[PDB]
Amino acid sequence: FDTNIVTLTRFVMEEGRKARGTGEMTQLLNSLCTAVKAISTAVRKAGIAHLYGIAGSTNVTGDQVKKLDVLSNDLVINVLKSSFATCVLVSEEDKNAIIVEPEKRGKYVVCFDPLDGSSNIDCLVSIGTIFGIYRKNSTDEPSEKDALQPGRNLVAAGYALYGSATMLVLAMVNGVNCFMLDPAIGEFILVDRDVKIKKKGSIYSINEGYAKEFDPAITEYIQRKKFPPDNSAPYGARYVGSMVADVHRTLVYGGIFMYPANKKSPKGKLRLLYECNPMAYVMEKAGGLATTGKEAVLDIVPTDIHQRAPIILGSPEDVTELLEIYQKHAAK
Amino acid sequence: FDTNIVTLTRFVMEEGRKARGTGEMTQLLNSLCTAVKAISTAVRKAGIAHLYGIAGSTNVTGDQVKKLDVLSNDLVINVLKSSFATCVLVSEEDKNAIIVEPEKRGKYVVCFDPLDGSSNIDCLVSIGTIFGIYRKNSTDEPSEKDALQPGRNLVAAGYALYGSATMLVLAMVNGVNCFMLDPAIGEFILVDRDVKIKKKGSIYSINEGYAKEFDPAITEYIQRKKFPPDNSAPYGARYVGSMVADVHRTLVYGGIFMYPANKKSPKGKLRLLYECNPMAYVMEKAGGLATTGKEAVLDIVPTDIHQRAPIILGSPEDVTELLEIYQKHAAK
Amino acid sequence: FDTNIVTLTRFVMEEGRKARGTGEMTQLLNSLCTAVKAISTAVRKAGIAHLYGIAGSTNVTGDQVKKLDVLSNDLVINVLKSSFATCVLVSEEDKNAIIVEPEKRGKYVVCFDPLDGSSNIDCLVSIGTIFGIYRKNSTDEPSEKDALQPGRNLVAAGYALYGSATMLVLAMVNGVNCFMLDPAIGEFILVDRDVKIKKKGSIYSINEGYAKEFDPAITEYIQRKKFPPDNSAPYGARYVGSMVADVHRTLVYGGIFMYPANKKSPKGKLRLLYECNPMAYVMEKAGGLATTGKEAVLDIVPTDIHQRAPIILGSPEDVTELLEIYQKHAAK
Amino acid sequence: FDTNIVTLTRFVMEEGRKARGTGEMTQLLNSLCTAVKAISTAVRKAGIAHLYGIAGSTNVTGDQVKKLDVLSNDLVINVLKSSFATCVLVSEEDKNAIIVEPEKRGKYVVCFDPLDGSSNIDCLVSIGTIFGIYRKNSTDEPSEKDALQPGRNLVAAGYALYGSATMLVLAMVNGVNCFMLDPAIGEFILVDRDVKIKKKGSIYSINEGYAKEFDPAITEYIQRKKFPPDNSAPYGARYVGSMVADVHRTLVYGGIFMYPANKKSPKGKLRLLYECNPMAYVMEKAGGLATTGKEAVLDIVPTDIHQRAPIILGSPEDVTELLEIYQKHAAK
Ligand SMILES: O=P(O)(O)OC[C@H]1O[C@@](O)(CO)[C@@H](O)[C@@H]1O
Ligand SMILES: O=P(O)(O)OC[C@H]1O[C@@](O)(CO)[C@@H](O)[C@@H]1O
Ligand SMILES: O=P(O)(O)OC[C@H]1O[C@@](O)(CO)[C@@H](O)[C@@H]1O
Ligand SMILES: O=P(O)(O)OC[C@H]1O[C@@](O)(CO)[C@@H](O)[C@@H]1O
Ligand SMILES: O=P(O)(O)OC[C@H]1O[C@](O)(CO)[C@@H](O)[C@@H]1O
Ligand SMILES: O=P(O)(O)OC[C@H]1O[C@](O)(CO)[C@@H](O)[C@@H]1O
Ligand SMILES: O=P(O)(O)OC[C@H]1O[C@](O)(CO)[C@@H](O)[C@@H]1O
Ligand SMILES: O=P(O)(O)OC[C@H]1O[C@](O)(CO)[C@@H](O)[C@@H]1O
Ligand SMILES: [Zn+2]
Ligand SMILES: [Zn+2]
Ligand SMILES: [Zn+2]
Ligand SMILES: [Zn+2]
Ligand SMILES: [Zn+2]
Ligand SMILES: [Zn+2]
Ligand SMILES: [Zn+2]
Ligand SMILES: [Zn+2]
Ligand SMILES: [Zn+2]
Ligand SMILES: [Zn+2]
Ligand SMILES: [Zn+2]
Ligand SMILES: [Zn+2]
Repeated sequence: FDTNIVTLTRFVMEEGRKARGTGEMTQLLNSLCTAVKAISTAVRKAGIAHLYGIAGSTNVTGDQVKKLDVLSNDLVINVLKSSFATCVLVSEEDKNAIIVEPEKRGKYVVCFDPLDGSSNIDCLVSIGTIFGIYRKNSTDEPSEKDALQPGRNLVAAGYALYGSATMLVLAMVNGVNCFMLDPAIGEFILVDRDVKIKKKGSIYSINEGYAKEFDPAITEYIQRKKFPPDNSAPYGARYVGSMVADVHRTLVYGGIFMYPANKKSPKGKLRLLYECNPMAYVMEKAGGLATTGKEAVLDIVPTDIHQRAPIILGSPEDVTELLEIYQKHAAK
Repeated sequence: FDTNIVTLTRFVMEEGRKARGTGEMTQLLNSLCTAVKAISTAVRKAGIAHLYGIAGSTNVTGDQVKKLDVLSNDLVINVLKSSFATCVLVSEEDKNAIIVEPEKRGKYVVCFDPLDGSSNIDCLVSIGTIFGIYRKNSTDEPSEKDALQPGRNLVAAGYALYGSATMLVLAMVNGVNCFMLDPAIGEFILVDRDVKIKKKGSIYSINEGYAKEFDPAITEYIQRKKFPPDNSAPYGARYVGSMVADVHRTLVYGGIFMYPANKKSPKGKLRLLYECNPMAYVMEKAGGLATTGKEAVLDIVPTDIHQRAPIILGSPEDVTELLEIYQKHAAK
Repeated sequence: FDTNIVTLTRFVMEEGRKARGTGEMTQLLNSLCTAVKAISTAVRKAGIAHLYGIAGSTNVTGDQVKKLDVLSNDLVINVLKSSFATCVLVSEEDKNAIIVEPEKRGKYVVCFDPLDGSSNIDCLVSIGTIFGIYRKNSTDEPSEKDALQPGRNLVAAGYALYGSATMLVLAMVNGVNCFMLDPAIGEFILVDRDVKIKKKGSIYSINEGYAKEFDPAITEYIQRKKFPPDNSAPYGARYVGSMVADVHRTLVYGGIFMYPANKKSPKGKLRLLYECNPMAYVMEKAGGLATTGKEAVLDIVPTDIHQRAPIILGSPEDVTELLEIYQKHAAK
Repeated sequence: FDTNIVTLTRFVMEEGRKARGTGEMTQLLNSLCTAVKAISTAVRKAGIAHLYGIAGSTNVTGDQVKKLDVLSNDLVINVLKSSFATCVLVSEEDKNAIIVEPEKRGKYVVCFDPLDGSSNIDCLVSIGTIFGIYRKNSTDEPSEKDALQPGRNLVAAGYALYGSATMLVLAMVNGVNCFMLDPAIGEFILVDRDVKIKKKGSIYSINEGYAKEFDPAITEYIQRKKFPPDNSAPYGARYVGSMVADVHRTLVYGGIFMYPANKKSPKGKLRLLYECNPMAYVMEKAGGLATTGKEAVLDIVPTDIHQRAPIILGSPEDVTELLEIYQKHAAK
């Protein structure tokens, strides 16, 4: 049997032992883990519980809200508040930032996507929860501005993946580690230490249904993945449709994931605060790259908690190849 | 609480009540359900249990065997034998058919894929188990020939999907029904009755990495999905990479799934006995279509338990559109 | 991993293979197993689900009904009906016998106690479900009379024990076997084969709070267990308070369990149909004995589906010792 | 669904919010909760996992060690060390105190019984885990002496009960609260707030098999419980055999539990450090009493980490009644 179980709690406590912190990061992550287990359990039996379907509302980004978006959002909001580790919260499901009541205030600002992969819920395909954590910079009263920090300022970011197994991928200043949920004891156990992405992959991931709207650079790159100029084997294609799933595969298999800007969407579709930045952080800590095609995602200074951003991430050699193409097409 | 739980066992027993059978179909399905729950539990904690990785072997179709292929295969083989409902078994993982020992012989022939979606195991993307059940036709001693029946002879077929939730999709002569696994009591509960696929979808699913090998018909169809000649909205793209996941989404969302024959693979990649036929059966019972591009999958008389077959399935209007293109290109 | 799991279903199917039955016993037990798992799951989280407390009613035997009695009763009634294996049902919670509607009729009569150990529910002490199964003897329309058979006519009996682990103890014509519920896959797995009770134990079990009402024989026996006339070590005492728990310990540890008739209760407290008979059957098949103090429990021909009966059971040498005392005191 | 789950972690963090502690008590309890869930899961499937049986050793108190004692002991020892909240550990299973290595040292001393109720493991009757927590008093290097504190110095104590449901009963300076384990998400949820024991119960709990060794006071009290001098109804008897189970029932139902000193055991059987003191603390915080028959358990200054102590606890009026009897018999 276990007897010496290596949990996310222990792992996090241990590494930050000689950094003598306040300890609230641990409180924060422990809290998030509780909500993640609750979301997982609900998702695992969503049909029997009648949790599929719309809630009857639309969020600021214009998505039709689902029952599971509400359940997961409430779950995350409640546990984060109770953690005594947060002050400002940003969620895809909330029009404005949520200022934590004075009595339960902590030093962290948490941006999160309660349930990523909306279109894949009803078909039982992988979905998840994405988060990014910042330290409140200002001395002012906590406000929405505290969430308007560039991703390079993240102190922690990651995601929960409700796939064939539930995984919690956590990135911090020194690296990325994967923790898998043990359903029997409800604990996230370390399974992959210091994850590093391949320098070059052999899988490209993008929705080719938008081919008519793709810019010449994306068009050229895809054509190149199918018809290699050097006659190497063409890349395989994979597109689950849920950002969390496609990014996770990219992380452990290598390759590239793309949700670029197209002729109808100047800033792409994915949201910078709770989708792009967290994944960008994970990628960089794994030795990968994350760009919009013209600048590093983590360097963007946001002006809107719900603003969108194009994103191309994954193996450094793959991303760089596409950046070279963008630059080749760069028109003044 | 439940109190009146509608299980797969009850559901199956009830419908076939006034058909006064021997009752072994129920025994068969009950047995398969046990193995499916065992596979699901293992998959849900594969990382912690060290179940990821190769087993150190290659099957007849040339796939590198994984630890989970072995575990799932053994699990399925053992429960089916113990069911007293089978005589001949065909598995992707076994070179030859397995003849059930006389003492435990039943009247059914079961073709199955213990674990579908090999490439997606390590990245936690949806995987599953596929099966097709036939009644032994001959009076001869049970043999591999008993598995060489055309899919139109199936009396039952379906699949287990280990996705965000575990689902058991079962098709029989009168229709398709979905049952979701309730982790707490280990029972498959009815969640979707008499499932019917949309006449026309808006999602196409195929690995576009093989574009250089696609025949002109597949090439034309894809181009048509991206650039509609009538200026309707282009179809969205989705390709999880695991047959079971892509087919399931096709079933409940509508649209089309393709794994065609290409310039390097005359008969495509997917196996007819335990991949193509079962899914083809499910599709037809849901009012969908399943073709190779030139003939109906279910009408193919197999000559090899491991033979391959091209497959195009899903919404009738989508499949028909592609068939028209194939016929347009048909060269004598 | 498992791969060759030995379930109650398989075990039952296998032993009765060369007895060529209709197969409905298996259907019956499979059904009962589903309800047992549902009861277990509910019990395991009764506090969180607010399932503790009275329902607001009294049964024929005068017990105050609990929410869990209702939940478990409904669960058992529903699954048994759906099994197509029963015709008459007797439950501690139903005033009169339940005649199964014609369409779902089977040949079995099932007497059951949906939830045994009422006083121990709120304190989280072991509780269970007890059942006894008879074959309908008559040719008449099914009626309450069909349940009025002496326990020696049982073809199957046993109990579910919701203790530190959930166990299903099943006795049939050839012996007793224990099956433990595997929470992960929701299957009862064989753990103890052909259980036999010790010829003589060293534990006596009875509620000594009724000492003022005990007959001289019970009084003498207890005194003898505390002050052995031969100076052997006195028996240890154990009285959980739930029949199922005390009887189970008696079965695997040996010894004796008593709920005798006292000065205020001529027929004791425990009910013959769904408490005494099933346990008496289990005991005898394990090589134990079960008496009222004057006659064998299994030989009593009941006149009331809810009648009570004194019961003394366990190790043959222990029971016989007490019977000798009863006979020593026997007054004409 | 949940969405606002009230866990032991949250509950503990919240109450001690305005006490501005180091926060290690929370770390300690969180750690203990992980081990408790692991023990529970193992216990729930002990038979299938082959965890029943002896380990092949004897502890200082002379008990034959069981496989589950080892598993639970290792589990508790490992999590407590990893908590960074302890310095000295005392376990029924370890001859000497365990001094936590400098690097993982915390300010707490934890006395614990990894698995209580040894005799009841094989029969599936309720078992548990008992603990008592002290703050290191001295300034010296941590040593076994740090565990030799009187129970009145406890800052926290409680127990895990692996019964029909798993409960974590926690007592601290201001009171007792019960938390039930939710198997689905592996979280202890608050179910009973500020538990208080009845002033007078109607159940007595003791092993009457030792009647030949009982002192006159215990003898008189028992006789009085069976034959009330005022003709009130006699108390009911209950004796599960596992301290944790009997004490828990005493707490929520009221009444009295006894494991007195007898003619052959001057100090009774139960151990003061990890059995008597913790339960005594829980009882007092619930408004109950706990005595040896001559002095308060919590006032005893231990001289041996494994010393034994008689114990009588429960409803104040019941305990006081017995104390009066002891005093009536008090011989100089
Ligand atoms: O304990 P505190 O004060 O919350 O902060 C410490 C944390 O900072 C980091 O998130 C920085 O990446 C971790 O290294 C560490 O757990
Ligand atoms: O009970 P038997 O004899 O195994 O066969 C009956 C079965 O045939 C079918 O599979 C035909 O599609 C079901 O309708 C039914 O459960
Ligand atoms: O399959 P049927 O017809 O229901 O009856 C067979 C059963 O009878 C018994 O219950 C007799 O004790 C079992 O031996 C056996 O499973
Ligand atoms: O957080 P620290 O420093 O470990 O100590 C605080 C704790 O002391 C107590 O255990 C005292 O009973 C709790 O009130 C509280 O959680
Ligand atoms: O259907 P599309 O446009 O390809 O969008 C897929 C994206 O939608 C999202 O669900 C966000 O709305 C992401 O998880 C995912 O990558
Ligand atoms: O990588 P490819 O060639 O697109 O193959 C995907 C197919 O491989 C399989 O795993 C079969 O080997 C199917 O589940 C799936 O549809
Ligand atoms: O409290 P008493 O009278 O000892 O009764 C205990 C008996 O009560 C029952 O709950 C039946 O009502 C049995 O499970 C148990 O053996
Ligand atoms: O068998 P006995 O002597 O009554 O002992 C019971 C006691 O034994 C213990 O298991 C301790 O060894 C306690 O849990 C329990 O109360
Ligand atoms: Zn959305
Ligand atoms: Zn998202
Ligand atoms: Zn979202
Ligand atoms: Zn394969
Ligand atoms: Zn496959
Ligand atoms: Zn396969
Ligand atoms: Zn009752
Ligand atoms: Zn009962
Ligand atoms: Zn009852
Ligand atoms: Zn012990
Ligand atoms: Zn103990
Ligand atoms: Zn112990």
